[PDB]
Amino acid sequence: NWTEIYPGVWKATVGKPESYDLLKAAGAQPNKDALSKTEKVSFPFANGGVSLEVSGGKTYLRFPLQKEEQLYGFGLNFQTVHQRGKILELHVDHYGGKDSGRTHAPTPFYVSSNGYGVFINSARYIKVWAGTGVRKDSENFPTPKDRNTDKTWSSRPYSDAVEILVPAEGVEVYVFGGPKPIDAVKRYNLLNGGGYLPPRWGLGFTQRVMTRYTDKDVEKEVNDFKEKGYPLDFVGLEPGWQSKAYPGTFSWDKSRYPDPTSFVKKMKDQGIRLNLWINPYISPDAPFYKEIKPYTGSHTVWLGLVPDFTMAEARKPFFNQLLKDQIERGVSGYKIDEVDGYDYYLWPDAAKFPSGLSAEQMRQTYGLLVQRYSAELYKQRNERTFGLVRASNGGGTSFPYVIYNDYYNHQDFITALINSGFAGVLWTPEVRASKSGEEWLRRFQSNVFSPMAMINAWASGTKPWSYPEVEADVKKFALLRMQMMPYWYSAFARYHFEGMPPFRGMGLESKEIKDQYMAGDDLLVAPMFAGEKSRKVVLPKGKWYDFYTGEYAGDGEVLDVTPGLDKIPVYVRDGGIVPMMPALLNSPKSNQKVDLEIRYYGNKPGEFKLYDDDGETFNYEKGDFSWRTIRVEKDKSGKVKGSISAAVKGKVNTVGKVTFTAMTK
Amino acid sequence: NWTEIYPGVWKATVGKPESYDLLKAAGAQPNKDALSKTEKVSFPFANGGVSLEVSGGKTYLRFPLQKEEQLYGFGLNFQTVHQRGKILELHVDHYGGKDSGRTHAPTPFYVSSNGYGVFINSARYIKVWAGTGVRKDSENFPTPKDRNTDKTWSSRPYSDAVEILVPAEGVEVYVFGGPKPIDAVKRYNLLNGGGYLPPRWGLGFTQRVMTRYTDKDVEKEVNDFKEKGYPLDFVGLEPGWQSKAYPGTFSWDKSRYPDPTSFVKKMKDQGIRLNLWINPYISPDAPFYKEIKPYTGSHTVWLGLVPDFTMAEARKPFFNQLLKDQIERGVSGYKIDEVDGYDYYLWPDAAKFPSGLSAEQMRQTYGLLVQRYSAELYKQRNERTFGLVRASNGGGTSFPYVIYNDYYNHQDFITALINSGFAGVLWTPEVRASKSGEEWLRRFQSNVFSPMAMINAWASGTKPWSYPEVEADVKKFALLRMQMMPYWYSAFARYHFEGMPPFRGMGLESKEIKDQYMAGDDLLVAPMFAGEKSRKVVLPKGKWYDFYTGEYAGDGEVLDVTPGLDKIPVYVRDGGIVPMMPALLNSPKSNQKVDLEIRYYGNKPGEFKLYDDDGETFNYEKGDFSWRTIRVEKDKSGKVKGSISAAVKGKVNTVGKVTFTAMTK
Ligand SMILES: OC[C@H]1O[C@@H](O)[C@H](O)[C@@H](O)[C@H]1O
Ligand SMILES: OC[C@H]1O[C@@H](O)[C@H](O)[C@@H](O)[C@H]1O
Repeated sequence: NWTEIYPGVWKATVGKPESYDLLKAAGAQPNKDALSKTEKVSFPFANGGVSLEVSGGKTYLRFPLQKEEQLYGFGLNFQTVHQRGKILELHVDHYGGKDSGRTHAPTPFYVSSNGYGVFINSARYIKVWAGTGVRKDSENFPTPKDRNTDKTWSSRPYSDAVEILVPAEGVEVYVFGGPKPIDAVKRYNLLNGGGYLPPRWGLGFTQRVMTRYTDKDVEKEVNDFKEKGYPLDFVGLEPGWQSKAYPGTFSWDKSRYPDPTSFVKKMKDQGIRLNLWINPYISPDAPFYKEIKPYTGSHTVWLGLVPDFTMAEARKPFFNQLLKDQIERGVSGYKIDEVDGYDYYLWPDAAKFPSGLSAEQMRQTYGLLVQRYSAELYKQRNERTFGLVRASNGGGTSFPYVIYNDYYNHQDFITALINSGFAGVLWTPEVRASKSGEEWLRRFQSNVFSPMAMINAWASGTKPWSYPEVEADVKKFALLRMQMMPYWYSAFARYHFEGMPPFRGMGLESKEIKDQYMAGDDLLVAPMFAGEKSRKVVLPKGKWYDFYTGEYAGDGEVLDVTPGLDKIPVYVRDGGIVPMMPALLNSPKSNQKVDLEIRYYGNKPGEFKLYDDDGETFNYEKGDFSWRTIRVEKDKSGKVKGSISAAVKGKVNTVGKVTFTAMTK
Repeated sequence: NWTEIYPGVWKATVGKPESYDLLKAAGAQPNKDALSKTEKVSFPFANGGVSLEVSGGKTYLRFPLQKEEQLYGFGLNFQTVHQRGKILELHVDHYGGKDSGRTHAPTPFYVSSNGYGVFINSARYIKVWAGTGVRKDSENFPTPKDRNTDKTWSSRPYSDAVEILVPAEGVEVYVFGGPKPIDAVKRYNLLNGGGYLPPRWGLGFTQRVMTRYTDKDVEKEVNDFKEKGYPLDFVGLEPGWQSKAYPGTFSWDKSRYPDPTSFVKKMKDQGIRLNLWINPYISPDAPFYKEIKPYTGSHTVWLGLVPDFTMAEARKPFFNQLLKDQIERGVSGYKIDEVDGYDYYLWPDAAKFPSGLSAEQMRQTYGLLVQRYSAELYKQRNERTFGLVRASNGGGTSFPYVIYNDYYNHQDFITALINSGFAGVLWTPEVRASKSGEEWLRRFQSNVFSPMAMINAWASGTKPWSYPEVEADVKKFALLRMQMMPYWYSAFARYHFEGMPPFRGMGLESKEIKDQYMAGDDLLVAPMFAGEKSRKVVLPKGKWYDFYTGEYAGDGEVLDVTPGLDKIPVYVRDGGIVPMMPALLNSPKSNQKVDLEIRYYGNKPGEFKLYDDDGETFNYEKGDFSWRTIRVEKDKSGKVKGSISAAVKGKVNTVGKVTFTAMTK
């Protein structure tokens, strides 16, 4: 039976579900308030064809499909966006070069073009046949043909269902109503708690430095950023901050970091936060080793113990060490590495954990656990965090982490960014190295139109200016990222409050689009790749305007575009609005007013909801935030006319002078 | 507890095993007689380290490894021979281009270089970590190192066990003693019933013809073989013999085969047997469709019903039709196609079968079932068969079928032939098409040193002579195949009686050898590949002689060989013997005496056991067979001296005049 638990959200419990699952692993709390405000809509499967069965130790699910229905999701795929006709086993792993279901966030959630979604709340590995099976008792069984004589004989005849096998005696399933595909995604995300509300400093630029950097090396890099006029909010430290790595001590190396408290404070006094690399695997020389040992798995990763983070006895020593030795010195956050795979690095499924949780369910949720309990340390102190994680899953929407990996195909990086929007996670196509200045700038351009603007120089030692043929353009895109901070922050506020993914695929207001994405509500981004002079851009219905010049670009048509090296193709919807702050080098503080230039595109009257609060604490949870409504139009003479709603009494107000600019002459 | 059930064979039952498994699926009967004659040997795991555990619904197995122990097996792999350090999920499938465990015969049997083997008797998909897991409580846990400072830090530290996960509440495990790796393989094979004893006609040449051939077309091809002087024993008919294919009617097409009884008889009267392509998927127009329908799975393959061959009610209509419409007309055997995969063609694991058998266990054993019940039809009539099958598994050693596939990488074809010897199945690297005459001859050369000498022209329409630059050499290798018939037949007799795989890897009397194999007891085959002028050949200790000239080649060393296009590198052990019959075009009948030239290589006194019987019935089961012992030496003057043991009273005797030839001048 399907219990309508929120508007457009239904829940069925099939058989006897396991006591551990994805939502429970994450400790994911629904945002009831936001959910209650969504439209009531009808059950998406109104005409039967749904079958939920327990048998032979497993749970068999079947959901119907109509002809010309297309599917999206099944997690963080890198080479496919359309999922109908695919066969997958959803299984946490480092991405392996093919979309098989093995990936960093193999979210068991899919979305239909008909405007609904389905989430399977199991922490097991899950098999999916997304319209490949052909059933003899199907209402749509194609007529059998003779391959010997009939030219129309087809190797892939019509399949009318999504079939899913969960290896357990039952499962919780959730179905999400529409009417549009994005509505289903938003409800799914809100069931997960909505997206995290990042700190403003998390949307600034981050530089990760080489593994071997000393505190002195870091101080110098910071000084070079300032001297050269490049923005920077947080520096990423790689494994050499620890006295041992692989496996880890979780303590500052005495030689590379003699005085941690002093170093963390100096960087902070200069506006620079720190984010620390960890993997969660415990060295014998870690100060809590003996205490944690009984609460660790049978198998090690890089010879380090694997904590069973489902046990308080493992959590307390691990997270206490992070709290006391780093967070309390001022460390802003973490990069939770290598909680994904490969199978030959992580523990095998044959491993045993002291809680009794299967190693399979541990593999599926390890990332979720480390995100969960690390984030909680920051929430307890009324401070936001923002960091990186190499694995996540269903249940992880609300965590303050962005996914990254060691793969590097640029096209595929963009495709993953698209799919991140169907998967309830954030993904950054990071910049590390490049053969050429061209590739370096192309990668930097797409990166600044993503959740996290980052160069990860852990091995490369690169900086934004390392490629001199393109350094001036790289600088421009770095400063653009800062200038766009109010646009991104408002987008992330929609992620938190309404569950709206800030980066997502097209047609989420015919053929597969793998290389364009929406970035916030107003911008269509169409990246260039190295070696290309031009590309096609498919524009949805409605008028679009050039992001740079403001000129009319097109409407419901395909463009051939030759942008030059200095531009990433970006197009703004009619009436679209991008609030721009000044090109600050550091994110603004909560007590700081910032002027805004409201760049308004096209001729349709536009409306933007600018989010404002202190940008660093959880005070917004008590209602200390505002949405400032901005409206812009051209008057009868063609001159820009704009308004902003008034600041609200008693609320934080960081909006300075506001000027309006009609970008379309 | 380990019950020693035969000499060098032990059985443990862990937990509660499933009532269906591989041995039961195959109906595999042990050859007690042959097994009782093997040496008693000690239990291979004498020092502990074995763990058999049931937990969380699954069976966890761990077997210890010593340092420098190497592993072989885990089924029919195409790119790897050494299996230590590999991670696999054993899963029946068409080979996918990588050794992941997905393959045609994913036999859950492995062999150690220390001289033992292990077989996991489950029809589930099975996970294997062959010395990749590193356990914290291991006796051999490497010392944790610091990757920040230590150059010796290793990403793959020492693992001391094979770990296997079976998804069931228990399992039967079998362990096989040594002392040598081949001894373990032989016992495994004998537990399965030994290899099938093929008919002599099955070791002749087979031509499969284009799908669209009519009976007239086949008659003509047969006449061309005879006219051109090429050998032929059986012709393969492809899907057009059926009135419908994909899915199938299992009845002769009225238009292409008007008079089946007459056609089958004409071909037979000319010495030519027929082997018929089937897949087991049922057309609505098949004459037994209505009867079988309730005993078929929920899902179809190419819109054909999938019989549950575990039910007598499915077996009877299916196999009765084959019996009455084909076997009783004289059809010699079948090619059981497309019982492997891919996942998007075969039924999904979510399918349901009317017997209640999981679709997983069905996938794992479907090939075994169709081999089993088809072979039985022939045994009931006291006639041997020999054919082809695209899937098999543990339990399938005794079946009269050779595996083939639609992959075509030549190197990998040879590697699969090597691995076939560790996997309890036969594999043929078939010939279909080639870009060049060179490739065509190279492929033909390796093929005639394999279980089945075959061109499969189902799509290509090729014949042995299709490439005129190499046609004379192709002919020579075809006639060689016939001349070598007594050598091959004796090798296959060892397969049946002693479990000795007729094709196998090296070191089965340091580094991985993927491109050489032993063919019978005496011949080391080292194939050339197209584009190569020369290759290395690693010779084991002991003297070796050139197969063609008889000259000394080497001893415990590596050769660089430039054979020419007209030769496949083959080397004969010291004292090795190849009995040669004449270059007949058709296999000899049971009532026929055949002269033999005994080609003796080197100088060590040699001994060969020539197997002899009627070559077509199961009378050998009643004791109507003989082993004729042949001994050859050079006398003090350097002249060949040979003997053959006397024919046995009352037994079939096909040996004619016997002459001896010392190949090494
Ligand atoms: O060794 C440090 C590196 O470790 C990798 O696992 C990670 O993906 C890299 O981004 C970097 O952190
Ligand atoms: O359609 C006929 C063909 O079918 C394939 O599945 C098979 O591998 C080929 O060898 C040939 O039999």
